[PDB]
Amino acid sequence: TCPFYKKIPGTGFTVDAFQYGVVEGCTAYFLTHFHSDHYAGLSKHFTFPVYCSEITGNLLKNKLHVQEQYIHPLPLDTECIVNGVKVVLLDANHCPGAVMILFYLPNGTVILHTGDFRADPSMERSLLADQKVHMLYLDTTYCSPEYTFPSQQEVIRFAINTAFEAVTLNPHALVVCGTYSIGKEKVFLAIADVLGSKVGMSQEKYKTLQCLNIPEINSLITTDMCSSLVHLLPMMQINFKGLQSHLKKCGGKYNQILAFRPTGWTHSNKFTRIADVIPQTKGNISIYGIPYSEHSSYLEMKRFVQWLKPQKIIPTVNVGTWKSRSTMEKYFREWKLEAGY
Ligand SMILES: CCc1ccc(C(=O)NCc2cnn(C)c2)s1
Ligand code: NI
Repeated sequence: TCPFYKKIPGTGFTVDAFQYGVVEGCTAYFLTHFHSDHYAGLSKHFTFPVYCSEITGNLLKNKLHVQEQYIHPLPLDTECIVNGVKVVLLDANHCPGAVMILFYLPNGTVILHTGDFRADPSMERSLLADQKVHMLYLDTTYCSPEYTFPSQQEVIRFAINTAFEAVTLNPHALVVCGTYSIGKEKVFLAIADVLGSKVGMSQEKYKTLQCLNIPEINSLITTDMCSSLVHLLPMMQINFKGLQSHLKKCGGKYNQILAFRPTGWTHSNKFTRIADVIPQTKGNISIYGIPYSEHSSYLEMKRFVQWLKPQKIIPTVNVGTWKSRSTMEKYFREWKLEAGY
């Protein structure tokens, strides 16, 4: 059963609704981005039209093996007609190929679905500035004031400086970065750049990165592990056991590992500043957890919503508990009363 918050009223459209079988009345299935909770249910045997970005479409074709005839890529920032309804895709500032969708209903209603997003003031000068939005389907992942984290720029600065210092002190140190999905590519690309190395990785991850339209990508990544001093591994292997085991496989080339685990928010953020972050260490292995977020902080979310002034908000995350729903509704009312809409 498809839940109400994945349906677009007055249309034959659903958003990120691939795990409910054939949805009654659905003429087009939109996919905001290539993350498993959102594409859950898509496969090579899917036979309905899928609307998405060019990058998302590359991944559907190459990773999930969806047939080309059912993939409908749309350009960003461009008015398009889909089954008689005007739509626009906007960059979501999430992972590569992630979009927000503007729907212009035949009756005059305007709906924005953010997908997953990290709100930014640059969105206030997109095609959103042009008109009123009546309903907002909002990524509420971190909709509570305790959720603070630094900018992506500050986090990258910390990681670059940390890696460069360690490897300059010890040329036989290896840097390892964890991953379990697309997104957060800047972490490992920025580190490899400062160290004058390509990033080494599995054939499967290399394949995924080749779908993302990153400029000069052939210059930045490789499957030849031996030529590389920045390696990518599955997030599950970023622990003392997993990393000891990996060091053994490198054949006495290295005698130290420095590893990074990009997480979302962690309770550590309430106490410590990014400058003061320290690793967990065991012998010749150190592990840094760094708060690189691709979702809005509470303050970023509040600013976007108070700017947009929607008439109704429909949360799409943390909808499963009454306590969550009650908390989110209280903040929406606070924001409205403070700003005056
Ligand atoms: C509470 C959230 C809303 C959903 C749609 C709204 C709206 O007013 N749309 C324009 C419009 C005017 N007349 N008709 C029929 C639609 S308000
Ligand atoms: Ni996501």
